[PDB]
Amino acid sequence: RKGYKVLAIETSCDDTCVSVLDRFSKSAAPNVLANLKDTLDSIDEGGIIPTKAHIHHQARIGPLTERALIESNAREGIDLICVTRGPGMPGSLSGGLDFAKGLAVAWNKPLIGVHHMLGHLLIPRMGTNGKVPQFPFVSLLVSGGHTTFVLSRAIDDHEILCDTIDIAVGDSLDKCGRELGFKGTMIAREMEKFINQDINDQDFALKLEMPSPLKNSASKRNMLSFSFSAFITALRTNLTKLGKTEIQELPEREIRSIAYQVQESVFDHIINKLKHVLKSQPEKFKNVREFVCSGGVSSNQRLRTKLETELGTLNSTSFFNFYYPPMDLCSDNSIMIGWAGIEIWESLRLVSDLDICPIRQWPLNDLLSVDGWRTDQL
Amino acid sequence: RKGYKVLAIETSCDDTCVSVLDRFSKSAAPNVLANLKDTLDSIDEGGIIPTKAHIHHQARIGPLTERALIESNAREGIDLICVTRGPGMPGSLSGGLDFAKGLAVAWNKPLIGVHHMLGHLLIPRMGTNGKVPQFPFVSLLVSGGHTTFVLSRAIDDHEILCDTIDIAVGDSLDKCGRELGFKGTMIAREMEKFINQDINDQDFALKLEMPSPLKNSASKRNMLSFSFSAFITALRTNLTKLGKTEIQELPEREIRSIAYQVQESVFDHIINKLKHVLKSQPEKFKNVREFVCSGGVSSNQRLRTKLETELGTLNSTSFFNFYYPPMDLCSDNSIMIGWAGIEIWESLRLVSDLDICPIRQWPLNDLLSVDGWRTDQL
RNA sequence: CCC
Ligand SMILES: Nc1ncnc2c1ncn2[C@@H]1O[C@H](COP(=O)(O)OP(=O)(O)OP(=O)(O)O)[C@@H](O)[C@H]1O
Ligand SMILES: Nc1ncnc2c1ncn2[C@@H]1O[C@H](COP(=O)(O)O)[C@@H](O)[C@H]1O
Ligand SMILES: Nc1ncnc2c1ncn2[C@@H]1O[C@H](COP(=O)(O)O)[C@@H](O)[C@H]1O
Ligand SMILES: [Zn+2]
Ligand SMILES: [Zn+2]
Repeated sequence: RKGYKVLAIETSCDDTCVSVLDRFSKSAAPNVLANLKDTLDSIDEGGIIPTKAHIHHQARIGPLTERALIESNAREGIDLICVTRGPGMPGSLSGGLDFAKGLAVAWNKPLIGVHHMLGHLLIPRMGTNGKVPQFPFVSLLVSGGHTTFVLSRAIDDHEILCDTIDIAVGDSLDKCGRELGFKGTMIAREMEKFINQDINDQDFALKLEMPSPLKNSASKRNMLSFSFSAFITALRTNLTKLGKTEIQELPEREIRSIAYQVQESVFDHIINKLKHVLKSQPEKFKNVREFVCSGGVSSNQRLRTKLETELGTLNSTSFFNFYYPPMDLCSDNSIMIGWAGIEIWESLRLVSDLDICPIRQWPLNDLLSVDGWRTDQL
Repeated sequence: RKGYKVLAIETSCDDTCVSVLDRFSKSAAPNVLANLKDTLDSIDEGGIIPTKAHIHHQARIGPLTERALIESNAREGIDLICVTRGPGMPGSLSGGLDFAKGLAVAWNKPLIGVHHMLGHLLIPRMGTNGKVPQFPFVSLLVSGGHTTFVLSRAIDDHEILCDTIDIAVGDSLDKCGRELGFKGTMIAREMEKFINQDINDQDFALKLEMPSPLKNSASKRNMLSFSFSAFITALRTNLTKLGKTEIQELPEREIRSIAYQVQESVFDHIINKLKHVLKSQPEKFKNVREFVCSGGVSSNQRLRTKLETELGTLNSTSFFNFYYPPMDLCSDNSIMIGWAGIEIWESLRLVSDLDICPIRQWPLNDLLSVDGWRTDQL
């Protein structure tokens, strides 16, 4: 008696995700037997057929777990089912959840309904079986669909510090990018490359005016907040001063200058609120030597540099160990959910009840405040 | 020789229903091992306030099927999953459907996504194992949720002859009962007793002015139609003309006397259109020698006999042998789903693909049009 | 609010 396998389902987002983990030693990272992600945008490019997310998951979760089980050769083998319970569109959630319930009942095996974000949080620990980073740590999630700063004290205890009020970073970046006629799968990945290439070049006379909501450095309300929806409007009007119309016949020298400044400012804003948080509550961060930057936009170098430079020498004699997962794990996927559930199962010895329905809005601090949880055995 | 068991799921109504069937022999009727129904009420008024039916289904399917699998003694025994694909609310539907698919992937067994009404039509064939009634036959579906007349030429070939354009006879005999001073599970069944207990003792001088959906003249739907939502009103307008709440404090002789007439005038309307359709389309019925009347309200004895007598009018295109299934089969349940699945699997050698999604509104004629179906090896 |  040693080793268990885990079937993990993620459906909070646009992409249906299924994975299988062989948790062969409680001493070692699990091995990934199967990792399937069938996206809403992957049936569109070579598709021109636009589907609705809850229907996408409904249609793809069956064949996907079927494929996964075959690839993994593990149908008669799963021990735990983990599944994203919230937060998200409760249609898209019920897709995965009600299905995951099917597996569990059919197999007579435990189900864990997991916090989407706890996945993002806990993923950079899978690599080392939860030795790095050790709690407490802080984690900046920066995806197309979240932008949040989170102190994590224990597995059963997490506090959101700073959080967006409008859209997420990647969204607004992608949006700015698309207004400059980028089209790609990841619009802002493309726009970094663009800036990267011809640096000592771009019209240094172009100095557009972008904001960075520093009011929280004066009129402080109730919680601290990121905010990105202001950027695309600020771009448009700066265009509407100097050639919005020129959209097209600007040089492949200038367009690469609107880019770097749009990026710089929006990364300035994050750094601004990050600064304003650590400054104001040194007590909480006293005890933490590690900083995670997971999510999509983790993989930006300009950001990574700013983070390492403009923070990790401001908390006095407590540099930060920055850890950046592979964006192999940073995008939504069902692996994080699997890992997160191994951590719950092992460390709390909790599972979910079969009556758990989805949770539209699920504050991370309410992780175990909600019903569903029961102790496993002892 | 070999037999097989079926797990069948019905999640289209308000009630969460699951069944296991032993299809032990292809020359016998199958037996039921397990049949449960978690009615929406039992987790509302005795819990908190009124709960949405999709969350009901989501909350109850899993515990419910676990139990049924325990009772049936067959968690490892199921060879086929039958579940209601449509028609209804896609949130309700998809609770059971997404779940059902989970069972199917985990046990690696076929799924059949079943049409609710196919359920009701076929169920009388269950007991005789497909011999009685023989195709063609017509069926009259009179539940709290349907009032519909149907010709059935083959498993895969059903044609709706007349259908309600508003509420169903049940919903209508219920509100009428509610207004006469009744409550309960079957508000209208009760109304039957009140007049039954003392069939003679009723003020034979209380004649009431109820209508019969006044449209034998001014309407251009290509198709014949029932309607009931007038009767509640007619009754009210009438109870004005000769004493409001009098009902509540009238003799045994009067509460009944009007109830008999309301119950008459509704059945009258039903026999009326039933007659229209038998008259309009004579040779549609050429070889029909069987009339099934099923659904909640089919248990009523004035109906049963109005049917028997008033389409013995002049026995013409056919002389009908009536069949009235029990109420434990007529009211929504998962057994009829399971049976429909048997029929489909065995006769048509068909199953559903795991990509099947709900269908909100599913024409019975389109039973096999829609996507999903796939041949075993006919 | 809600499939
Ligand atoms: N006005 C409408 N426009 C588009 N779809 C509609 C409309 N009214 C009803 N629908 C139907 O309802 C569903 C779409 O709406 P719904 O909000 O339930 O889906 P969604 O946008 O993907 O949300 P969620 O993912 O949270 O369930 C589909 O099943 C669709 O057929
Ligand atoms: N180098 C990069 N610069 C800017 N955005 C990026 C980069 N790499 C990835 N992204 C963004 O990452 C997001 C992916 O979100 P998710 O799939 O949730 O990680 C997309 O919106 C991308 O535009
Ligand atoms: N003996 C009866 N006479 C008239 N209506 C009935 C009788 N029994 C049950 N019903 C009705 O059955 C309906 C519910 O539909 P069903 O889904 O078939 O149970 C309710 O409207 C009841 O009032
Ligand atoms: Zn995410
Ligand atoms: Zn029904």
